[PDB]
Amino acid sequence: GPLGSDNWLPPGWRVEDKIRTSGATAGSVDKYYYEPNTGRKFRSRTEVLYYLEHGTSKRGTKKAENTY
Repeated sequence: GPLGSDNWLPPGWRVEDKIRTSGATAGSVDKYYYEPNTGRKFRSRTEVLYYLEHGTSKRGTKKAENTY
């Protein structure tokens, strides 16, 4: 039966299996989440949860001006 890892992700959300690209500690497995709504993808559920919470990426800046 299904693992239930994406038991939270709806039909709209898609999950893809991706094996670790590392080598020293590689050998694991990490699934990704793709959102057809905006075509956004996530590597970990935590990232998806954060996006869903804000209801959008809302990516901005918070670094100092760093200008003379």
